[PDB]
Amino acid sequence: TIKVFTTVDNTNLHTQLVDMSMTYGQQFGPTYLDGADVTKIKPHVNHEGKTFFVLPSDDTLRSEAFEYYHTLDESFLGRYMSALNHTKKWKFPQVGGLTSIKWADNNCYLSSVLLALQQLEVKFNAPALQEAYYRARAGDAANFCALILAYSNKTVGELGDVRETMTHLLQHANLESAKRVLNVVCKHCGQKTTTLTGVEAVMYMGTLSYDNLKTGVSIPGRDATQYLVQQESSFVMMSAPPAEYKLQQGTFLCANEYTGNYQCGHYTHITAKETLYRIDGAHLTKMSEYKGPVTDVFYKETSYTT
Repeated sequence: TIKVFTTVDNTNLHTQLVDMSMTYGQQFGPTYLDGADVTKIKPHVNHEGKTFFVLPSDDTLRSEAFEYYHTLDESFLGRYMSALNHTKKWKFPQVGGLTSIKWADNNCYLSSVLLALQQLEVKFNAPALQEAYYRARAGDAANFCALILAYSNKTVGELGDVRETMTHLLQHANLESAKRVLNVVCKHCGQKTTTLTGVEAVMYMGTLSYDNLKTGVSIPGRDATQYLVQQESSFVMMSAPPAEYKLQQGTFLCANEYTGNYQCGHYTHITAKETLYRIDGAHLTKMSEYKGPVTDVFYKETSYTT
């Protein structure tokens, strides 16, 4: 018999003295060693002292997994481990001063997600994401990418949408202080006011222009427009179907270009430092001008009132 450690939250290590006659599955249920499914393998002698990931089998483990991941999906833990076995073989090079992801398994949309996050003043509620994000910013992003796939209920190799991915992640970001309030104008609504809090206070679908939200957008049974009267957030994400759109330095924080069609496309990240950057995985292109099909644009924000 050997002494190992089981854990669900990478934080609390539960000492376990394991019988060498039963498999790991017999003793804790499905078990993992650095991503490897060790459920149906007898414990080797050199496995002593190592730590293994297990699913919550009791209520203390269920408490630790909930406080660490802020989820109750038990398939979450399973899917997280399954994704990790792939993402720890991805490459995370520094591109444009930021951590990118080398092309693999249709990861382009995930790369655009990771690049924009590194430039937004945002931090997560769930300790799992916040701790994995701190390592992602340092180039060790395998755990963070696997968590994103797990939180989004996506698998390695699946084509993705950047906006949908951000909406799932920002559910665990501290947007408690984010508030957006709009004045809707119809000819018989009086002065009607719409207030958004949370993920919907910093996200919008319809146009890539933050100025158009301040200028006035239309809303879908009769004619009605809507303009922003107050914004309180560290950033705003403007989204729209892929439209040809020019990006000017100093007028935006970052953006995603989407080439291709509705069925199959290619995401590409765009930023600006001394000049405009085009970050496509491990690839980088510098440019004085950009004009192309953009789906999401990020803007720096602090306080805005009309």
